[PDB]
Amino acid sequence: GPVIRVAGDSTAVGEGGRWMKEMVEAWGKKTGTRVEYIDSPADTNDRLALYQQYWAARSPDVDVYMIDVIWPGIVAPHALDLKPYLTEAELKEFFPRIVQNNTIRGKLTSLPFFTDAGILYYRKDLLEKYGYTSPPRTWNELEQMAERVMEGERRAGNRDFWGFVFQGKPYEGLTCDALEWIYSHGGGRIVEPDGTISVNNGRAALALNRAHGWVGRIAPQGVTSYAEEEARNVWQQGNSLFMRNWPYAYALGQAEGSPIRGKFGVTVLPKASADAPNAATLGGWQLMVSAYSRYPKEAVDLVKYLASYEVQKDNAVRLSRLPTRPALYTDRDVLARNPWFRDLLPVFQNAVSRPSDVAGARYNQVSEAIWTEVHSVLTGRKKGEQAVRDLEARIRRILRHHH
Ligand SMILES: OC[C@H]1O[C@H](O[C@H]2O[C@H](CO)[C@@H](O)[C@H](O)[C@H]2O)[C@H](O)[C@@H](O)[C@@H]1O
Repeated sequence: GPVIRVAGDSTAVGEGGRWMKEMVEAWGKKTGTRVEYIDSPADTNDRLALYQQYWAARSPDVDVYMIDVIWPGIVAPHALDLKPYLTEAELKEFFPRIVQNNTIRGKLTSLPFFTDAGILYYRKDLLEKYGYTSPPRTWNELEQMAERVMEGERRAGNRDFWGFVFQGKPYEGLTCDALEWIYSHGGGRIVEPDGTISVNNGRAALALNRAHGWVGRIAPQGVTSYAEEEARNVWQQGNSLFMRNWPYAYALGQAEGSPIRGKFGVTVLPKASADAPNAATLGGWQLMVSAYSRYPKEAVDLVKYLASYEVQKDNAVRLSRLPTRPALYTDRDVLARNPWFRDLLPVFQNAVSRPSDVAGARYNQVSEAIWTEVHSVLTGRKKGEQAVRDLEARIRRILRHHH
């Protein structure tokens, strides 16, 4: 019978790829359908390029793809429209914001699978040790805490200890971290939903100069090559006071044999001042049936299974990844395992989006511009003022004649 082949998630990021393969195998066993899992590189932008090889070829060699929240406007031609396959009631069980994100010129490109938002991880044992009662609310506070805790932990002999780790590598994750910096300084959304390229302003420039000021000071010099897992591994070994990362890191830090098990909490990222907005960049992944799949019916069945209540529950309980079904946020088992899902639900709902809707199919080019200009500030090549002016000019060229 048919072999249903799935490309999604990566065995190089946490347990996501292993868990995904397990879920696809469970569907295959449940339905008596052969399945195969195709692995992917860690970074989302490398995955996009890989999957674009399949799509360009109209390849039938992958039936189901796990696609990033930023991709629908790029990948729509390659997606089977799912709208005819779901009832209005089925579709209402997901967050409407994500269903809307995944709908491009009427085509339901993909079902919401898990959402994501950037959050602050903090070592509560260390905050207590050094006389702090709450995590930092402002970036200045985060810097002051990091400097004091670092000074003490270095003096006590942990030469591997840093104050803050984050994603500073030149790739899509840096666009995520930088949106949070810029937005949390009142510097805007880089490209506004209306199309205005707003990034050339002094608040955005200050945000980027501040992040430069971390590098080699409270954050490792090598932070400029960190993606999610590099940051996580310094954190998880017990070598950072603070980390910016996504929800998946929580379950991994609580696992038996983690050096930091029981020693951390999570909160919203800091912001420049009390009247700036909170920033958490919206992430997450969706499930797309290939337009080139020879087995659309079977593939839609697998996608509905993966997106179901019990598979998303399993994702929440075991991998601390955020459901796209509001009903799961009231599930007693989800909440007992992850109480912080309730505490931060409003942060998740108010997550700020990257400019993928407004840039549409040109988003990847826009983002490459952003992460390269931001990276030039982190590396000390440019000051924030020059980088936001140069970025404005690049994005203007990229989006000229796009509506
Ligand atoms: O939360 C775990 C996921 O982390 C990655 O995806 C997030 O980070 C990306 C940038 O590096 C975003 O574009 C994406 O929207 C976020 O969800 C990783 O690519 C995923 O495989 C992980 O599941």
